[PDB]
Amino acid sequence: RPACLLVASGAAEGVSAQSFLHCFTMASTAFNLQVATPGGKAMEFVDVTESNARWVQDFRLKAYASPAKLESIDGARYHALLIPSCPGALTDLASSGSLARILQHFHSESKPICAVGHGVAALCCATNEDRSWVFDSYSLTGPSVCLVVEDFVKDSSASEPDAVHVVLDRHLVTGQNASSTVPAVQNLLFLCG
Repeated sequence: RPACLLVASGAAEGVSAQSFLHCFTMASTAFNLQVATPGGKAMEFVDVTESNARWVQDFRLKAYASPAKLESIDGARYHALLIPSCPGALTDLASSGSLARILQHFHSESKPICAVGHGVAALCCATNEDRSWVFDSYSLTGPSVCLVVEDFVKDSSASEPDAVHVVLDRHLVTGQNASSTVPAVQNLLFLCG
């Protein structure tokens, strides 16, 4: 089993609960999984409901519910990176210089990156020295429905609001929205097979 880095938000209404549930359970079946967030701050679950409540009540009680400090992580230790749909991504992650260094590693070694829905915003942090995005020539999907970054969701793609829409370009896999979480990471799992 290889290792996979699951980065999420620590921010206020940060991470979508169903997206995360699928990322964690699905990726844990194939990887030694490691949750990481800025500052190591515990995640705040949006969209918690009667269907997933038991699971998150159990998750909060598990030893690895505590994230590692994203700033303290060596990107080289992991073969895959997975960002669930995280509404808080745009305060936490889309401005994280730590994530931009880990992403620059992953893109340089062409390692599998998977980002779903709002988590796709987290990819805007990866500015090269020339202030260009490292995912210049890449084609991606993500939410336009919802702000420090507006130009990169604009010019550097979208289908329908709640429909599963997943795009695989080389080694970058993007889900457009929370709904697309399950096929997205299955593509991730396909890349690592």
